Amino acid sequence: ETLPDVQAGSVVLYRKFEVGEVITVRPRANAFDIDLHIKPEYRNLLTSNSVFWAEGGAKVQLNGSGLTVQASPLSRALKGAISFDNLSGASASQRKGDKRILYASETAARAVGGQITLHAFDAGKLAVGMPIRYLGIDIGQIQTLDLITARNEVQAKAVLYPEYVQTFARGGTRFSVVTPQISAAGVEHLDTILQPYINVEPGRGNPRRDFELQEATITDSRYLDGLSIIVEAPEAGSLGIGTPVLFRGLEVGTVTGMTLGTLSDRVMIAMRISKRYQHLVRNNSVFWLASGYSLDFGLTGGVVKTGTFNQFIRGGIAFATPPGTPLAPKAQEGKHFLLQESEPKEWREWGTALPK
Amino acid sequence: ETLPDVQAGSVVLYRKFEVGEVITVRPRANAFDIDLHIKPEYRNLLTSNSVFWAEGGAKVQLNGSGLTVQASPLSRALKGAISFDNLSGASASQRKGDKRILYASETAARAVGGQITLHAFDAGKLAVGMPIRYLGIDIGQIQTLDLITARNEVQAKAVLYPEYVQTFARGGTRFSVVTPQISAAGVEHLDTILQPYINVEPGRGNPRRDFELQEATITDSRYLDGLSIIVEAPEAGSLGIGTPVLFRGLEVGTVTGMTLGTLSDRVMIAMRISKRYQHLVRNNSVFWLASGYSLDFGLTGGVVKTGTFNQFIRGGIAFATPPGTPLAPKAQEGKHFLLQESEPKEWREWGTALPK
Repeated sequence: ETLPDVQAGSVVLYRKFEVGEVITVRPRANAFDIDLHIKPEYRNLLTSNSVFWAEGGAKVQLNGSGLTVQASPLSRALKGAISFDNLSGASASQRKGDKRILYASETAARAVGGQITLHAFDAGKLAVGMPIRYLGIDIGQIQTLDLITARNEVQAKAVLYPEYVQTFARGGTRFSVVTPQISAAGVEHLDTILQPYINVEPGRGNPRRDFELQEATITDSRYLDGLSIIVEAPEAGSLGIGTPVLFRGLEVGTVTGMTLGTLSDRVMIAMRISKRYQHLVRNNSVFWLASGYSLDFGLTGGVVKTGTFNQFIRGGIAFATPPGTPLAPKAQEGKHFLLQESEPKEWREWGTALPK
Repeated sequence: ETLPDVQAGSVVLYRKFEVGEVITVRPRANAFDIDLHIKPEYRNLLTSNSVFWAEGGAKVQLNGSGLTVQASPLSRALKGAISFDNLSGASASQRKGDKRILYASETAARAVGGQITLHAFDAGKLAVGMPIRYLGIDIGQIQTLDLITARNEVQAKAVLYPEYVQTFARGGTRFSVVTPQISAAGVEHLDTILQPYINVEPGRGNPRRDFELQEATITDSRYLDGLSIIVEAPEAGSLGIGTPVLFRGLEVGTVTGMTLGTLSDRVMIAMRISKRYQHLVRNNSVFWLASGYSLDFGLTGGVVKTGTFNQFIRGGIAFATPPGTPLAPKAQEGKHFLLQESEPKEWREWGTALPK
């Protein structure tokens, strides 16, 4: 479409190496038509599964301390060169269209694989080429942004790399941008100042390939494997996605999502517990809201407790098991509990033996 | 008017490609008169709907890590080149004036379409070329700033791109700049340090094409579709534009705007509720102000509640429905409520069944 590369005479690069030549371009109102020369001993090195991308001029990277000027053929200093490479799923890009298309960047040429669609309410955080990362490892890429004024949403069409398209895009998959959070409590992400991405949490179900972009998503997958109990509450309060679930002050679980009931009288809370602490949850385990700072008072004297709480940052649900000489069976995968509106007075003196 | 491009001999660019030549300029006290050569096989590539823009010298971009020097004809290294392109609505720019005008930048040449006018009280945040963005997608552009000392206001004349001029500019449309907000509560926008823009919320009505620039505007359009009830209060308090409206602690609506009554005894609050939670609002639904931190005290002992509230950030109006064995009908599009001055004591024990 628009490349400042060359009129004629730049070099065809392959894995950043100079073999080939661009011999003819012609401008058009929409898109160039570009003719390349490669050597006859050399035509085996490209096949159907090959993508082409172009760059122009001296690209001085700023990465860390280095400022690397392009050790370039003087062709590229005057007229920007074109690179190419073979890859796995480049056949589907050639099945559409009459011939190959010369992409404007390296990462735009890598965008092959299964193509999903995100329905975001706001594209203020999105960009073309913004990576989709699972556990910090890049699995996908946004390749376009479209505004629809009829349905008030931005449809971002993304691709997933061919290894991950079967494992993801299964429905119940959460997509969310990660924004830098700089507060008085502390900085959470600071790379996302300069390079934002999309965190993704997989799901299990039918291959929908039609998604919406959420607000928050659990970062670590260490709580993905264990049971997913549902906890009923009269109100939400300070509960949110990512709020820790605690046993005796240690973090054993997190709140995955929050929604109302099927009849709107209670807010049910979806939380997951780790595999190591999966056995702590019993059929009789009272839950209560340990949120924020609770300080006491008396008529003859008062004492307070302040503990720089993560509960003050995100109000954590705590639990314990009442003592019984027969132990109740383990809680099932889907089990409904209700909160105690106050902390039980005697759970510090319970000491209920939960083995293994 | 003022371009450092060339005396004679730079190249005419088309989609960043070198076909053509600038053969004659003459200086004048106001504006240059520039004569261009293009090839006779090539004159089909430009028509009436064509805009011209010029740039001068090596433009090293700083975007991210890259510092791309212009892979340029050595003409441009000495004498800056001129580019052009065809587009949709360039006819109206040629209907005015005797001939085409050579713009000083690429984005200034793209400023075509319907021309609105903003009446801002302060141009400290505005600039020429500042984009107007709906849902983060660019729809418009400011092209000039004028100070009037008679009417104490700055008239900024903006353009809207021809796809969006019919959907916007309909009256009841909110324009607002978005400024970076860096506080102890957290950072809200940080791109707008370096690149500010104007958020826009559309409206429905007559094509006014005469606007004023507001202070705050709802960012997301996820609350644009549902009903818009009006809620009456004795005072404003901590209520503002963007304050969430909550059902059982989950956010179901936002306050759109605030104004006084037709006779000044009460402040009425315009709020919109989502489509999913539209059915929760009934004809008997008490509203109360859940703003900030309310802690209790007693003669024999006191207990406090602190919950890192967004209500402390923006004081959210909460609601619930009293129980009745017949359910009242749904609230209409325009319905007037009044706040309860205190929280009802028994809404936690209500549990009013609201189906679907």
